[PDB]
Amino acid sequence: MISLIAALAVDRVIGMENAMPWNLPADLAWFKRNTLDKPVIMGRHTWESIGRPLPGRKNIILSSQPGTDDRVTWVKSVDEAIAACGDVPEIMVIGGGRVYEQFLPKAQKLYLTHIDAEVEGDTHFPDYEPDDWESVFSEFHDADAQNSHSYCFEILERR
Ligand SMILES: Nc1nc(=O)c2nc(CNc3ccc(C(=O)N[C@@H](CCC(=O)O)C(=O)O)cc3)cnc2[nH]1
Ligand SMILES: Nc1ncnc2c1ncn2[C@@H]1O[C@H](COP(=O)(O)OP(=O)(O)O)[C@@H](O)[C@H]1OP(=O)(O)O
Repeated sequence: MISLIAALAVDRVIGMENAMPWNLPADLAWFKRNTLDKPVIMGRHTWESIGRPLPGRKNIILSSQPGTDDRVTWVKSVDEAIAACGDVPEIMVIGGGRVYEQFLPKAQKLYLTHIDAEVEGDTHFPDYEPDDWESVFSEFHDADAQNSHSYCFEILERR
C-alpha cells in the first residue's frame, strides 16, 4: 500500500520559496519514525531541498531529466517509481505538491501533521474530503521550548 506523509499549516500550505518560519523537531522525529526502512518517493524539488539521501531508506526521485546523483534512484514516471519500490509492505510518498497530487488518488493511508500556523505559501497539500477517510490515530501537542507552534499528528485510512 501507498501512503503519503506531510506537514501542513492552515490552508494546506506545505511549502514556500524560503525556509518555513517554524521549528518542529518533534515533527521531524515523527517523520523519521514513520519512514524508516521503507522506500520513499519524492519529487526533484523536494530532493534538492533535502540535500542528501535520507539514511536507512530507499530514496526514489522522480525527474523528467537524467539523474545527477548515483546514491539514489531516479525514475521518469509514476509507474516507474512504484515499480522501483519492489514488493514492500508500505511505500512512503514524501512530497512535494506535484507529487502528492499524483499519488493521493492511489493512497490508502495519510500521515499528516497539522500545524497551527498561518503562512503565505505557494504549494498546498491536495484537498481531501475527510468523510472519505477514517482518523485512526490523532494526538495533539502544544508548542514548547523546542517546538515553536502547536501541532497535531493524525493518521487517516481510506474508507
Ligand atoms: N511530517 C512531515 N514533516 C516534514 O517536515 C516533512 N518534510 C518532507 C520533505 N522535506 C524533508 C526535509 C528534511 C528532512 C530531514 O532532515 N529528515 C531527517 C530528520 C533528522 C531529524 O530527526 O531531524 C530524517 O532522517 O528523516 C526530511 C524531509 C516530507 N514530509 C514531511 N512530513
Ligand atoms: N510524473 C512525473 N514524471 C517526472 N518527473 C516528475 C513527475 N512529477 C513530478 N516530477 C518531478 O518532480 C519535480 C517536482 O518536485 P516536487 O513535487 O518536489 O515539487 P513541488 O513541491 O514544488 O511541487 C518536478 O519538477 C519534476 O522534476 P523535473 O523538474 O526534474 O522534471
